[PDB]
Formats: sequence, C-alpha cells, structure tokens
Amino acid sequence: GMSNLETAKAMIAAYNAQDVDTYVSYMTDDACEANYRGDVVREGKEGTRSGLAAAFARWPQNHAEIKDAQQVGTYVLMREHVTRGPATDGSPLVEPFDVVAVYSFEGDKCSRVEFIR
Amino acid sequence: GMSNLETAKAMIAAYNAQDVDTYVSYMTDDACEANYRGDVVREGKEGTRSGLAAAFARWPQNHAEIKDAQQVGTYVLMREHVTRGPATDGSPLVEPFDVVAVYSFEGDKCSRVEFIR
Repeated sequence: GMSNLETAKAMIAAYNAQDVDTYVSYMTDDACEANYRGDVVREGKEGTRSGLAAAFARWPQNHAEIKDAQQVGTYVLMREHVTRGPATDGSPLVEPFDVVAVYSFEGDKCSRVEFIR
Repeated sequence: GMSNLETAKAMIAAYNAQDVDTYVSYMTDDACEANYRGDVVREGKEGTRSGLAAAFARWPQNHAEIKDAQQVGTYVLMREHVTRGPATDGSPLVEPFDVVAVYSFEGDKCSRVEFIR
C-alpha cells in the first residue's frame, strides 16, 4: 500500500487536522515520540494519543508546514516549521520554530518519531 | 568562528580529501560515529581516526556528494550520496547509496555523527 513517506505524510495531515485517532492509527502499539538522542515525550500509541489530544486542546491553531520530506531506506525525515498559534490556557505565544521529525518504521507502521530541534 | 554547518562542511571536505586528521580535529575527544538508534561504528576521536583511515585505504576513490545541508539548532543534517568506488582489497563494488548524516555538537566541536540509511 502506502510507502512510508506517504504514511508519514498522512500522519502530518492528521496532525494538522488535529485528528488524533487517525494520526496514531499509523503507529505500532509501542511507538513513542521522543527527542533525538533524548527523552521520550509521548510513550506508546496511547501516550501519543492522549498527549497530542492535550497539545491540540492547548493550541487549536497548531500547524506544521512541511519544508522537506525524504524517505531514506525505511526512515522518513521531514523538516517542519511549526506554529503553535494562540494557546487556550493563558500561556504565552510560542514563537514559530523549526524541527526535523525522523519517522522510524517497522513494516508499514511508524515505530518512532524523533525530533531534532 | 565557524558555524556548526560550516564545521560539518569542513569535515566532509576533509573526508572527501581523505584527510583523516583534519576530519577528527573538529570532534570532541569522545565523539563517536554510529548508526541512528543503533550501534557505534567508530568509537571516540581515535576510533574515528583509525576507522576512517582504514576505510580510505580500502576505498581510495570514496566520495560523499552533499545533496542537502541544514543546520537545525545546534545539529547539522546532511543528505549524502556515497560512492565507494573500487576497493583495494579484492572486495566487490559497493553500489552507490544514500544516507543522512546527523552531526551533533557540543560547543563548536562535533560530539557525534549518526547515520540514517
């Protein structure tokens, strides 16, 4: 079916649509989101589900603009420009920032997403 | 002085020139080269020195062509197309391949290079 590149792209679409359940549907049960060579930020499919849902609630306008998308072997790398927009929780405007998201894959499911910032 | 991007670029120049000592001069003493989320392939400044020197001996024509170079925070990512060329040791022609090299930095020195392939 979808290439890993197409899958990562479907995830980011889902992310930009703030469709949590669609986003996590592409992951392994144990998939995490983590900082590159660093800590896990969302643990497991379910931690990702609840964590994104919370981010989306805090930042309803949250958007990632894809600047570069590459498939390298089974890995997908996407350079993303992220704009939180105004928070709902009284917290201050997070300034736009850039990251590279590295998607690992096990078969056709995303096993990890790591952030380089 | 040099940005981290300029430093990574100096390393790759040195690499393409097969100038081992120049390449490692930009690294921390404990810097490693490793597979992304995987094993160390060259351990320490000195393991990198001896390991590159051995690669270069095996593949004197070895070349990395930079396809994309980005600095993200302190990290540098370079998408590289690598051509080993004919080996000196009777081993068969390694077909050209693509990788992304992720350079970590501690201050102005490279603390790690990881390969996504």
